[PDB]
Amino acid sequence: SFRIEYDTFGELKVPNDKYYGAQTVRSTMNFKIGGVTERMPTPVIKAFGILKRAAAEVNQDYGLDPKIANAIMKAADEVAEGKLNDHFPLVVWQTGSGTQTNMNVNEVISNRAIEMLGGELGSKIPVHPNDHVNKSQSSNDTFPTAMHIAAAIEVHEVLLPGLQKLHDALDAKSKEFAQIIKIGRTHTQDAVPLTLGQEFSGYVQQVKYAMTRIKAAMPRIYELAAGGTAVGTGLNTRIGFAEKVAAKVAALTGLPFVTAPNKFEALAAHDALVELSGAMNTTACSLMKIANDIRFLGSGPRSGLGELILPENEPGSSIMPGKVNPTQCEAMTMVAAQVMGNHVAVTVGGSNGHFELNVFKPMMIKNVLHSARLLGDASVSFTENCVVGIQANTERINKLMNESLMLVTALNPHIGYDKAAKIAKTAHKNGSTLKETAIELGYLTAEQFDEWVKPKDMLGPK
Repeated sequence: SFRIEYDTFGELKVPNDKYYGAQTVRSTMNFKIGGVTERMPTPVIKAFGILKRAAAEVNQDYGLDPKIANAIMKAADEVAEGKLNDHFPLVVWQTGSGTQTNMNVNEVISNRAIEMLGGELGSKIPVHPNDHVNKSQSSNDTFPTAMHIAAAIEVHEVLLPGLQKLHDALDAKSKEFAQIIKIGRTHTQDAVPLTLGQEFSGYVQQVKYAMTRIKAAMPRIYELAAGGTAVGTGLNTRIGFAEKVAAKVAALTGLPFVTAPNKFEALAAHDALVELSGAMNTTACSLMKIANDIRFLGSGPRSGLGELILPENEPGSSIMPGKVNPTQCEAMTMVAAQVMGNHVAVTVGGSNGHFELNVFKPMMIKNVLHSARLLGDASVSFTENCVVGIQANTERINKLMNESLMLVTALNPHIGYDKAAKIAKTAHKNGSTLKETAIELGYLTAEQFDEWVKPKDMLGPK
């Protein structure tokens, strides 16, 4: 149930049902770090299929046999569509250039193309992993290209649409809560009123600005290293390959990829990934604040803040009515913490390039893709399983507005500062309301209190 292949170090058993070859088996033997959960992220694998599909078509310009190119293109399409994920067993913790994964991409695409052509698996005929599938490319400029394709597609498909959905649901709730006045909190102390809508509109703005920040990190991610070859000069590739492969990847993906203007900058560093991680890191801070607020605003039922009633998506206890754990807030704030740690990992790698090549590439793109997927998915989950079903506990909020000591300043132009203060002090001492106290002190009538103390008039400048 295995075939025998060879590398210059010896013979290796390759399972008959696997499209990878000797280079990949050897790689598995030498990089056993962390297990299966540490396998190279699927979006990197798919991005490699896109790049190899692109290169094969372009290389027809540079002597690649059209019949061989087309089988390569078809096989690379299968990789890009996620039909061959089981033929990539290598972990992130390999070489820092991601060379093993490039070799394994080349082998899988070679062997599947060979199969399509009716050839023998493991024979390198008629499709050679290096000479055909890796034609005009280098170990050093392929993985970086795969990283950026992967990141851009993830931001485009997962991260940004997730945040947009969250934005829209937060905005919708903002409008729904536009007339519900509650007591502000500063330093967590009671403070002057604001609407739930105003408070939520802050969250909306943060998510809005988060999307702008992420978008602003994308132009440098669209720059591709393909064509720099070994050290940046483009030695051993062809004139035109850099520009054509970028345009081809752009046509296949519909994203505006271009070749990096400076290939030395593109190979020796991944500052673009650091900046993209940076924008996600800010996004995590916004989302930590939005989810934690909502967590606390939904606390109760009676020893908390109790402003919000959160959807209950999973069974509680009938003898515990009103008690609902803010589960999605917890998922979201945990993601937020992860992103911040991922950002430090990304940063340490990005800072440690040496001369012509940064060799921390797999760990950098892992952490960027991890953060982008978590943020996107959590946004969608948080939206659908919490935000959209949020209701205001208007009964409890109205009660707490009436029990507040904050509104007492509304009395000042009518009874003066000292009578207003004495009302607040006495209410504070007796555990009664401003109105009850103000009446008992004979300072005003109930009818006067209602006319003079209007929360709706305490929501803006004059």
